[PDB]
Amino acid sequence: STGSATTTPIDSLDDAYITPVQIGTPAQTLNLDFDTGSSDLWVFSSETTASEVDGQTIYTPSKSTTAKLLSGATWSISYGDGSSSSGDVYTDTVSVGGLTVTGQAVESAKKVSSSFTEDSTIDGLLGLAFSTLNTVSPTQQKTFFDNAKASLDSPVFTADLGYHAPGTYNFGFIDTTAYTGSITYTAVSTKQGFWEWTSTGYAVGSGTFKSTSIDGIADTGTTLLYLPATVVSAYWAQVSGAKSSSSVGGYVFPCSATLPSFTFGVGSARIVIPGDYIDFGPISTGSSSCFGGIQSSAGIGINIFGDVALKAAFVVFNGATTPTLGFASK
Repeated sequence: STGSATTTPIDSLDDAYITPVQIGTPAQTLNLDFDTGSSDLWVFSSETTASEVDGQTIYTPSKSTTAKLLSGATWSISYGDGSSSSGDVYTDTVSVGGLTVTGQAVESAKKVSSSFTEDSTIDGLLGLAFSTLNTVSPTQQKTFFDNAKASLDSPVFTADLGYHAPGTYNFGFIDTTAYTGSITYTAVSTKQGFWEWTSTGYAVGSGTFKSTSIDGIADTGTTLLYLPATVVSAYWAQVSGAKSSSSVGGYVFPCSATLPSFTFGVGSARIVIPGDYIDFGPISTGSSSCFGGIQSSAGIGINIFGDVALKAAFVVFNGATTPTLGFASK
């Protein structure tokens, strides 16, 4: 089997991407944030505290003929941005882009933190990291990808995020029309439960390439590119008037600037992030200070190749018995 679904930015800055997911019988369509940095499929639901719901579409298990309470199971998750959610669990039929899994754990939120309530466009998360990070207790549950894998034509999924435009998630096949040149594959460590890999270095604009190992995760659920402070200082030193602002919470630059590109290595290959991708616009409405898309990973404890980096590439998440990542230009 295969599946193919379009993913759409939630706003004009590509702060996140939503993908429609069918849950239950008859289908309830929810728009979920597909997150390669986490392993829980959780939704806004009929069980969510009413004061914590503000415009989201909810899953109502009582209306699904295929829903079953996973008796005694609970979940609770905390993300890198300080957000959180928790609740109980149902099993139900879940379909993404025509690919169906029966008996998927659907984690129904009883509580969500303020950032989820305030984002009316995200109805929940669909985790695509390794199932070893799933938070269901006392019986850990499998991701949608892990449950689908055996049925797929090839044990892979691909992320093809758009810059200020829709893109695609495919399951079970690699669309050879979606990228240019060849795919370069690179080794993955699953020791922390992430799609963790080692970039071979970077360049700033037209500058020389610096060969240096940068361990990090491929994370579709993180907006920005978070890299070591050395690398990030080298990038922003090329933008007149750019600075790190403790008040704002990262590097800002004058909105009059033209930003340089940023190149990262994948083995002997190179992915170029255009400068425009690194512009996250005014820090507040009307400000002439703009927020940068490349930020320091210092204090976060891991480098993160988030959407700013991934949307420059066609990315293959190869879940064969030895997992690998693939990157192509597009």
